[PDB]
Amino acid sequence: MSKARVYADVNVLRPKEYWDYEALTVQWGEQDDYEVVRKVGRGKYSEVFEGINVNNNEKCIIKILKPVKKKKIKREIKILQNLCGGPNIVKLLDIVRDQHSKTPSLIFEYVNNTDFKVLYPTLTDYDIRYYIYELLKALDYCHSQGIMHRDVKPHNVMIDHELRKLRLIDWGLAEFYHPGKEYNVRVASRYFKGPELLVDLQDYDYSLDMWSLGCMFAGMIFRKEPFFYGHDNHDQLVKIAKVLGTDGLNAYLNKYRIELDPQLEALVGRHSRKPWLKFMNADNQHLVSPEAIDFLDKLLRYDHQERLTALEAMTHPYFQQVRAAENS
Ligand SMILES: O=C1CCCCc2cnn3c(NC4CC4)nc(nc23)Nc2cccc(c2)N1
Repeated sequence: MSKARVYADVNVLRPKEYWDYEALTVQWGEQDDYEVVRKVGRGKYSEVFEGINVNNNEKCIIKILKPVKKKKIKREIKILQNLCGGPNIVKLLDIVRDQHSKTPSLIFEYVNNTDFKVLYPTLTDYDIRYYIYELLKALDYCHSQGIMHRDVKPHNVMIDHELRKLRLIDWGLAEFYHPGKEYNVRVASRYFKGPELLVDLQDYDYSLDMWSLGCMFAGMIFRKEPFFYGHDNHDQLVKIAKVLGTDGLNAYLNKYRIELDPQLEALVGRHSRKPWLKFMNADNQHLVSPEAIDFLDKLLRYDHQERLTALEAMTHPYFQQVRAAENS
């Protein structure tokens, strides 16, 4: 029986309307209010376009949804509404639908993002500390609001490097946290899935996002995108084991009385733990400070209960300069 070490009773103490997203009655706006300029992205659940609000002539992002169940769509919407206004949380501006097809679109604020594949390599030591701190503000906020993002990855972190503005986007996989509830482990993305998902531990919590965050952080400081380059879910777990070592994995599995599928156990095998410094090189040396390593190490732990919470992460000495600059 696992539960979150923080914010566990958030949804318990709030009115049922807050988390009972299926009781949501969607209020639709006018679909002609937003004109499509051009496609900018996509997902297996939608098509994303740069658009313009015909009212104020301001930019916006139009996320057109592919056939999706009523329940699933109400969840994303409710979550977006519950979080609207929080630190660095993407803003849902409108909700429209095509009358004939019933194709729904979610209208969001626009961010002049730069492909992380091109942006990250240019980020300075301080830039990394800065943006990660900004992302942390978003995570602690949603967690404090009883919500797990469940899909943290560079692709869901929009960044306008010029304005140094950051937004955590796409809450399509997010869920409300309820103590003891068993969730679907088919969430998050390849490379960023936490061990709990890879070993089928369903009663996970906000800590899942902290593993994803750690993967992101590791890729940034080590200049290796992605950090854990695995193919399928079994392989993804093996890639983690060859770094963190199988001892931690075994201890982890034992603590939660989890038994791996025979085939998987065979693939994982036996591996020793590889120090984080083994990943340092002339390409990333100017980023692998001991503080960076200490922070990373406290994020990438098999045991989700051992990981730093977002609140704790923000106070780590690694961010001391970012904070000092903010508290002034
Ligand atoms: O949930 C969403 C929509 C996010 C809207 C926020 C949002 C804000 N800017 N933005 C940008 N800016 C880039 C064009 C300059 N791209 C995407 N989303 C967004 N892309 C995108 C691509 C695939 C999926 C999603 C979003 N997912």
